[PDB]
Amino acid sequence: EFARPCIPKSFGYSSVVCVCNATYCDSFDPALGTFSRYESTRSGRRMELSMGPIQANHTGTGLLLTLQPEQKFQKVKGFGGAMTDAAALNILALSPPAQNLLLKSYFSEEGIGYNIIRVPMASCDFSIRTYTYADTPDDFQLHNFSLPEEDTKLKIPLIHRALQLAQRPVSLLASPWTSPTWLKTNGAVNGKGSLKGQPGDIYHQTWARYFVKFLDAYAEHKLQFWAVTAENEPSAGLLSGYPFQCLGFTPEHQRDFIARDLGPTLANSTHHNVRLLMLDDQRLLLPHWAKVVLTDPEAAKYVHGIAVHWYLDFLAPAKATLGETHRLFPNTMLFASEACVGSKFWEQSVRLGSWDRGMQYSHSIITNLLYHVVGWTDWNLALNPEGGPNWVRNFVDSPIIVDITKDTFYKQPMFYHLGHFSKFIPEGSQRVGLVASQKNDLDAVALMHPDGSAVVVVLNRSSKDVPLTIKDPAVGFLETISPGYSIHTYLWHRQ
Ligand SMILES: *[C@@H]1O[C@H](CO)[C@@H](O[C@@H]2O[C@H](CO)[C@@H](O[C@@H]3O[C@H](CO)[C@@H](O)[C@H](O)[C@@H]3O)[C@H](O)[C@H]2NC(C)=O)[C@H](O[C@@H]2O[C@@H](C)[C@@H](O)[C@@H](O)[C@@H]2O)[C@H]1NC(C)=O
Ligand SMILES: CCCCN1C[C@H](O)[C@@H](O)[C@H](O)[C@H]1CO
Repeated sequence: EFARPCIPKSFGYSSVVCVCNATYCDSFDPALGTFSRYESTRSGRRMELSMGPIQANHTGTGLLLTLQPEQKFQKVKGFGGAMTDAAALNILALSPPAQNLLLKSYFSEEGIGYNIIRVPMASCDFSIRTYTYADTPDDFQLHNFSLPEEDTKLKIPLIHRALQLAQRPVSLLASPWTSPTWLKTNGAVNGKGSLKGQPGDIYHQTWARYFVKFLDAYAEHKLQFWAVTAENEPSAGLLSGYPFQCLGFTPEHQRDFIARDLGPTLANSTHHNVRLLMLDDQRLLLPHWAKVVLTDPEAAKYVHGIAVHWYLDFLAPAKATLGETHRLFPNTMLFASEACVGSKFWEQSVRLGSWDRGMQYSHSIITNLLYHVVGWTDWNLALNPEGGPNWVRNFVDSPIIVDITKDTFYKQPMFYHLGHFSKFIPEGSQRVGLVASQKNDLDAVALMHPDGSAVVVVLNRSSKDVPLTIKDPAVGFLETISPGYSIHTYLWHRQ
């Protein structure tokens, strides 16, 4: 519609947030052989558009990044975030006009064109109430399964509004944290405990049927799922005292649950097209978890992909984990399903305007893309200034922070860093080769849109400006510069 600049505000951190309210939010409005550049900087530029010429020749010894359009890697599924109870409550705390600008920021082409929404199956830490959908004890046939108001009045109507705003088809992803407690060895939503008994038994068939019941219930409200994960962070339920909703699975337990219960139960339902993602956990668990599950032909036939979380990335070099998994199982897509900053005990939950947190998002996304990952999903879409609500006070940060007392929301550097990918990398884009002429400190990734046009994202996490050239053998050269602490997305038609 109308380009509207960022209203910047400092809270004493490395960069600014962009301030939006009931009546204002920043928003957005290429001939060959010109390119488009979108730039965001620590100094305060927010996805600003500029253009350049593509030259026929280049001479120099500076950094050159050469597109290898014939070297084809993964297709992109997409980008988005999570509609938790906390996110829904924060969004709905705004006046309806401000709610609409927040939703448009994320889901509109006038915003950043999210096409993924992760939906918890009942309560997680980012809930104010602890509940499942089948809390009546020993209800093995699930006669009393139902969605409560957290879904029917809060999450579902918000998801519908997001879908209405989006011009791209939106894919929903569901993940459970805990089963009903009466299905669990420890009889509690949290702590160390798994499903009682063994895969193939009444407890496991009931838990498998719960997934179908969830999907049935959402489909009654006219929402269809792209995928479900087999459990959020199954490793969590293996840990003594784990503080909030979880459900423990070893990789063998998960393998046999998928083979015997979950896979066949979904396959025999009207939801047989919904994809099943395994793991949904820290990538250090790869490739071991992939080997355990995927080398059993009975489990493998049901698994579409492997979902990863980013929290222990420091213990898990991408080559040894993502790269090795891809090498062994290249037909089982890798998908980043949850990330947030501010979650470590020593970290401040919310740092309004943190450029570092921004760069953390984009560095992870680029690294993921360079190691075959097909999409990347943020955690809570919005939180309050404390990084909540959260029933166990496990507060964290969010690209959007809602200030209820001011009917205001703040878009953080994380929002724009994610936007440098989500806005410009449609579903069906394919990552292609990009080689550097010399060692450098930049993170860079090249992809091709479904129509054959090019997209390159370049992140400079250093304080030093790096002039550089991008070579496309089809079109020519783009002479540019990557300022210290910047992120650029470059777009051009190749035909
Ligand atoms: C919602 O957010 C928008 C953008 O921040 C607010 O509109 C803007 O309000 C500013 C007032 O703080 C306007 O600026 C002033 O300009 C004069 C010169 O013409 C200066 O002398 C002065 O120092 C200010 O800088 C600003 O122009 C305005 N609009 C835009 C599009 O930038 C909005 O504030 C509300 O609306 C405006 C138009 C005024 O009526 C304000 O009094 C009013 O608070 C924010 N909404 C709310 C309710 O906070
Ligand atoms: C190892 C750190 C995991 C971080 N958590 C993952 C879990 O899925 C979410 O429910 C949490 O909110 C998140 C942050 O503590």
